[PDB]
Amino acid sequence: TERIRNVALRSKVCPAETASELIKHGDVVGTSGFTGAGYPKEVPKALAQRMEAAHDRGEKYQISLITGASTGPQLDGELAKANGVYFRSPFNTDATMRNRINAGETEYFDNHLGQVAGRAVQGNYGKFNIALVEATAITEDGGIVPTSSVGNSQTFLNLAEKVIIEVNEWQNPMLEGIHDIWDGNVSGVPTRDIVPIVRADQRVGGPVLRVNPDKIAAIVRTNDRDRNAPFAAPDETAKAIAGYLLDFFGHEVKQNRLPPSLLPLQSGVGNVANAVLEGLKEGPFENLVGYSEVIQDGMLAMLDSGRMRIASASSFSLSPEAAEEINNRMDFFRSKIILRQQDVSNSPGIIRRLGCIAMNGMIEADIYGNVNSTRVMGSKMMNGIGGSGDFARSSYLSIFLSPSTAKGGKISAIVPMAAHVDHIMQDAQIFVTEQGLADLRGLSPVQRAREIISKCAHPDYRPMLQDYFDRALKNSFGKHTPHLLTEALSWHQRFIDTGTMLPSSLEHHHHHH
Amino acid sequence: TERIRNVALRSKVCPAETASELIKHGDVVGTSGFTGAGYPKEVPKALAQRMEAAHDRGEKYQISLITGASTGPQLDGELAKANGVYFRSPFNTDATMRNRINAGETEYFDNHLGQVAGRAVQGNYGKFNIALVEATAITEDGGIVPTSSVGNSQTFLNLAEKVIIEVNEWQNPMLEGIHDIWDGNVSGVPTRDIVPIVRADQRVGGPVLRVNPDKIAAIVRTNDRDRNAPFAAPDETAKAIAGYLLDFFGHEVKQNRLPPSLLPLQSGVGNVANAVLEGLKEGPFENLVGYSEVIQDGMLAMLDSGRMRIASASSFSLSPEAAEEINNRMDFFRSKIILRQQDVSNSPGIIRRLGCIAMNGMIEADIYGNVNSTRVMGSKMMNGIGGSGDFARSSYLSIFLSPSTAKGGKISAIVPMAAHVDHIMQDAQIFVTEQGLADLRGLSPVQRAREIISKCAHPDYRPMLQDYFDRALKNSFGKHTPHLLTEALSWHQRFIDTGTMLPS
Ligand SMILES: [Cl-]
Ligand SMILES: [Cl-]
Ligand SMILES: [Cl-]
Ligand SMILES: [Cl-]
Repeated sequence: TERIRNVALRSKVCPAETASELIKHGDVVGTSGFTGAGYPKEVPKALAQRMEAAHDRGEKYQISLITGASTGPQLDGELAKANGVYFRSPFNTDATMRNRINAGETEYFDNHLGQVAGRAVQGNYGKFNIALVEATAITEDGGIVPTSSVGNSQTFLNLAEKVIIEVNEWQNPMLEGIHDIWDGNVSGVPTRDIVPIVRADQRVGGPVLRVNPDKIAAIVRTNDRDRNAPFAAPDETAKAIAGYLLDFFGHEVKQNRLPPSLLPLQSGVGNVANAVLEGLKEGPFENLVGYSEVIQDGMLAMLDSGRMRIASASSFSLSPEAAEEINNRMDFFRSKIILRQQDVSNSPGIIRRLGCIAMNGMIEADIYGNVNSTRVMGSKMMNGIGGSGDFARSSYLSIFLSPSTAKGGKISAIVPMAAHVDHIMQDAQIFVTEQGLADLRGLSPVQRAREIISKCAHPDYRPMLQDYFDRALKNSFGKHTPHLLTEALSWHQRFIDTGTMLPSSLEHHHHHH
Repeated sequence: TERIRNVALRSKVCPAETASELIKHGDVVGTSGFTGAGYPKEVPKALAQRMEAAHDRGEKYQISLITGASTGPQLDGELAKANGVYFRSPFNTDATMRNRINAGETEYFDNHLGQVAGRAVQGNYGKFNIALVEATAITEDGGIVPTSSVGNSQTFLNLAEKVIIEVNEWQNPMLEGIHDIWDGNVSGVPTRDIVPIVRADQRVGGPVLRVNPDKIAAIVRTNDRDRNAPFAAPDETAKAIAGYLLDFFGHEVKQNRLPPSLLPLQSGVGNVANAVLEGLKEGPFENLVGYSEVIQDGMLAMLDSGRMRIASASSFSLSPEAAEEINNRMDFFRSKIILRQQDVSNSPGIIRRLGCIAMNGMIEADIYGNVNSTRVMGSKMMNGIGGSGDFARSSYLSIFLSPSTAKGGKISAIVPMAAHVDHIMQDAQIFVTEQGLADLRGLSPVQRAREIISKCAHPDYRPMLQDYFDRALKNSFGKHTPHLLTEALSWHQRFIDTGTMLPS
């Protein structure tokens, strides 16, 4: 059946190559795309080819690329291969784009996801020349039905001088109705509207993105798949982490500090999250609710069983198998899922009101429970802060989960001092590794260190951590948050120099004695 | 006139010593008090005396002390002298207590001020045994009229098993009516209520704290003074900082990025804030609105001149001179000021909705614009994060302001790497020192560094910072946020070793 139900707009249909010509060197381009879902695909591929051709002739051709969050090979990948992006925000997971960022070839700033729309409207990224948005369909009155994510698309459509729509027949038609797009002032000029969400299953808007049809310069018919990353199977480390967390939830319930239905749940993606979702499926809890950035594989089963009653997100983050499950049963799942603008899914006011439980990953934390989510050795970007700050700070409970080591034991995830900080002590209450769980509620920094070192640190590193702390307590400038500035970042430099944080027995180390 | 207007509650009046005996070793005690205003005074003194005697006899006697924010010598001071506090939260500025904290003798955690109530209700500090709250009066129906701050007092009254009220005759009776206490669920069990505030001047509650009178175990008649802010005027450094900020506001308005009346304003206390407020009083922006934590001298002056229409806060921080002024004209100022619960003044949902402009101080920032608000050399507590994070992250514009150096030039306020981080890059858009203003909007870390180093750093330190950055760009593990880990914290260590960040 016809996906473009507004007859007039059919006249704007053209090839991807032609559409890409609308995008000029220097342009600021806002696109759909969040957790590898719903980003434009064919126009960026064509743009990349033309960029490379220009470069080969000594002609400059680069854009500023602002997204919802991560995209995929067709967008971040192709443009990065072409060296076609001078600035990128707010969140990337493509390896080639990451390499451009870490080489300084692409300037990058990872804004809190829930804040991106507001900062865009304030003009922080400049004037938007293009909005490039993937659609499932265009309605009779010209509404744009998003695909597998909402992200920042409404904001980009509002701001952009010209609009290009990719109508993707790969995307299931029955996605129409799953989205909730509000015309309220969430990220516009103050005073903003109250975002009146008081339950995770509440709809406040309608099913379509709105745009003046006169701004639509091109529509491209496509048929291409999202990036449905392979299911990250939980390993025994992930299962141990989930076990400690689930035991903790169980205890909170028995102490009446959580209801038996817990509270609305947010989790980052990865095998730890997968392990947690598997544990919840088998746990004693009931009537669970998701209020998160993403819909993950493990939710589909819980929505199917009835263990989870509703899941709110801005995007899908599904494996190929889960994507197939939801496509064959979209009629059912559409009734169980709400996809929102990311400035709503990640709204601090709503997150706090609902009392979300935030569960996020990390690169490392220091002994005082400051968390690095982004910068390896302090300087090399991984993905970005994403919505981890939106959720950590606003949550009823902020939980960080990670293996206690990385790189086959050569890195400790618990260090004397984080090489970069994304989440301060005040934004992290519970830490979980395969070694155990640290409950830091109501503790001073020194008390936090005692819990993190004892419960979370790996046996290969705990004595080294204890030694640093003990000597810091004796010698630190102040004793409120003891540090030895001469060696605080020395484990990181040891890794840089030698490829491991484990000390050689060929030199003196205080913990060896 | 009689301050205890509920006739029956008069029967609960007793001496401070007797009231202090209600407080036991190990107790969690929640008190009034914020920015040196409205904390209990006489019961803590009596408690401290008894604690010292107990200790001398070999008896343990310590409490957990949870407040709104800072208190004064009668509370933090006396209890610290007595070594009587095992845990303290969320914000202290008393020197004796600070010394206890920095010696490891009192455990301390500086929670975001707007979150303290919610964390207390969740049980993070444990069961509240006592609420000790200063009052201006008790009304005929048993309402508790707060004094010079609201803070967390309503939450502590809700939570505590037993309540002690200090009714202080020193406090102006005309304070009654200035407070706005909401009966809704801001910091209680989820799902919380929507707070219907959509304008800074909107009152949504009543003038009194509510408490079950059966929980009132003692009422103590007191007569003692709050602390005052300094009178001292801002110097040329603070004035230069204010100048850059005011010029910035002007340009924003001209570019239609701010309304002619700006947006609701928040500022921390200090010389720089005073300079900004003084600048605003004689400035071109009319019909200003304050939505802040505190009412300070300059804030008062603008309400007077009409340049500011209304000021919302949780507390007062006034010089003796300004206190005299407001106390002589309370009827007027009462109509211009709203004192709210700190979980409302500091609510991120409200702050973002209103689009506040946040203006905060700092100990230091690094070249990438991460800000340390709290910990000198990374380990020695100054005051605490306070509400700076509540506001910085939620604000329409987050601005940080500071002299570019301290200790007669021996410390640089701009460093290669902050020794402790309270505000991440994402939470700081604008930096101002007496050297100039760095606008970091839309910039990558390397771009941020160029601006901070060139605009904000003192000339004595700028070449050193540029040298660090240039060498980091060449030799850093990654180039997205270049660092040299061997020397990132070396300026701090140099200060520790030699008393200055300047090389020999
Ligand atoms: Cl809201
Ligand atoms: Cl806490
Ligand atoms: Cl609200
Ligand atoms: Cl920005």
